[PDB]
Amino acid sequence: GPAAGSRARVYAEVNSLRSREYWDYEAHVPSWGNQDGYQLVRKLGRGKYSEVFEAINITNNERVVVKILKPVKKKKIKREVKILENLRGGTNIIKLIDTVKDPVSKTPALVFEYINNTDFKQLYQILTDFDIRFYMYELLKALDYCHSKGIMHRDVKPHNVMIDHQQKKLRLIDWGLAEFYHPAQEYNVRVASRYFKGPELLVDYQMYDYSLDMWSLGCMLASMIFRREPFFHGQDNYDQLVRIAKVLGTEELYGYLKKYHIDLDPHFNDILGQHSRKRWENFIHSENRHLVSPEALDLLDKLLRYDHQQRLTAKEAMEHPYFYPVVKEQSQ
Ligand SMILES: O=C(O)c1ccc(-c2oc3c(Cl)cc(Cl)cc3c(=O)c2O)cc1
Ligand SMILES: [Cl-]
Repeated sequence: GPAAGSRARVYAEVNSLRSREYWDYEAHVPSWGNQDGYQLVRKLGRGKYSEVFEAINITNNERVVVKILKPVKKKKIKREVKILENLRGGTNIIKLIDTVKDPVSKTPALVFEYINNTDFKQLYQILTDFDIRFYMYELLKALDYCHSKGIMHRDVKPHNVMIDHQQKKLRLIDWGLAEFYHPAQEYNVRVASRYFKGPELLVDYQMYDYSLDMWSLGCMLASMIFRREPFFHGQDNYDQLVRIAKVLGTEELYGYLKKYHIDLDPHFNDILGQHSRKRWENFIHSENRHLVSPEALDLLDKLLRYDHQQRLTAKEAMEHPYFYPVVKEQSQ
């Protein structure tokens, strides 16, 4: 028969308890300012397709960033704008400053606060053990906030995490794939980026929830402490599940598919093979031994689980002993 149902363990019904206007993004009507108010200064690298520029707000001469919206459905523009406005002021969420259009092209664009980011590739090579705990904790604050606001990010990855390393400031960006969580709703599995896709996406299980972002977060933790980046390096969506199964084990994969009555694409049986669940200690060697603590492995083991419902929530993750060194006492 069909796949078994599933529900988020936390924040499941929060959107139904809010006004419909909160989550009914198709009824949202943005106000499009004049993009001429922001003089572009330099282009900022965001892939071969997305066009993002640093600019100056000539009204107050403040640094901003302008993201020209790729030709996509207006429905998806409204979704991203509504989600950004619902999340504005949240901890470590990128602040949407303005929604503008170019007077000539009429192309919609988003204006964000500027953060003096350093690209993760060079940053990951110099992060200390404390840096990893600190920035993972700051990222967890953003994920717990947006989940508590009934929103899945669905594209968590190092490229979408701006870090001002000198100011110790972090922002979660790129909410163009984010969605509102509603219990029993089936979602598109063609989300996130290959290396950070959870097993539910790869096996085409559509009734997923906030725990998808927690798998992606676990992949980032694994690449930071083990220094293998990305940690699961699939050549495509099919091979990506094999890379996961070579670590978590194939028998545990089949146990997950049986629990939720998930039909496996038979092509996976051509490439999966049989693999035991590996101990996380097997990935330690001289180049990463200084970053792989007992609590780091215990947290990673509780994040990188096939069963999305058994993964730690963002809040449970924040309460894990791994973050004890960075849990600050209440101010004032
Ligand atoms: O799509 C989005 O939601 C989105 C949001 C923000 C940014 C964004 O990128 C930056 C980059 Cl790539 C480099 C630098 Cl040096 C600074 C910034 C920055 O300040 C900034 O806000 C990019 C995309
Ligand atoms: Cl606005």
